[PDB]
Amino acid sequence: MSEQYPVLSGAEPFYAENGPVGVLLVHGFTGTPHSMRPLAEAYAKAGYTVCLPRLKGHGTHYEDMERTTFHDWVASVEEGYGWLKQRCQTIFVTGLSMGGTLTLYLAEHHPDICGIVPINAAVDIPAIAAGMGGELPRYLDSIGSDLKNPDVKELAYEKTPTASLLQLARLMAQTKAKLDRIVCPALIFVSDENHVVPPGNADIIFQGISSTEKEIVRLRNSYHVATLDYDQPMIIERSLEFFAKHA
Ligand SMILES: CCCCCCCCCCCC(=O)OC[C@H](O)CO
Repeated sequence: MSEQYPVLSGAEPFYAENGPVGVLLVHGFTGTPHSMRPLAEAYAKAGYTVCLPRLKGHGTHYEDMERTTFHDWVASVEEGYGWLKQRCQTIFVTGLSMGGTLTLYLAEHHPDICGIVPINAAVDIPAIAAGMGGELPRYLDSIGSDLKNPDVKELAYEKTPTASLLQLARLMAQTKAKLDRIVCPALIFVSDENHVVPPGNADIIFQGISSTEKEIVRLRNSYHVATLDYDQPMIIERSLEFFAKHA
């Protein structure tokens, strides 16, 4: 399958060829590279080779998204991973929300990942589970992003295909079940206040992985879309320190 709608302005992937250490940045469910771009540029400015891919069916139209499965999103991250492998001796992976879910997934299936930085990664959202409750419409209306800062507009679909929620749940289930395969260092960000993903998820992740070096930083001035919120500078700074520590 291939997207039927054109890529939208602002949703372009971002690539930067610099040093031998690479960072893969993964955006979230219904989102676009916009949400991860400031992190990618800061890392690029710091001298890192950077890959920020666009997930299949994202940044085009939600009908494209509707036609995808989580295998497609996984494939989009792998292409980015593969792109960095051609260029880098050392690879870190970071991601927001489902990007974090994809970050964990990637660490579960590659042995050569140097470290991961999941940010509000999703592994258990019981509400999504609803068994499947009653019959939901085909598309759920988005009512805006979970952000503390009101003057940020995040680039994301205005509707969510309910068919994709099932895809999300499965990605989460398989990622959660195989957490013990992650052995690389982990820097885990979690928002104290989060209206999307239960913040007890960070703990499931912290406990589930086999990593010998793992930490949690609780963000106290951000909601769910933390990468664009007030704690962005800390996320960027603390991440850079992680990369240098483990290079
Ligand atoms: C009946 C279902 C209600 C709950 C809907 C679940 C939505 C969770 C989406 C996961 C988040 C995502 O991966 O990225 C977050 C995105 O940037 C939000 O703007």
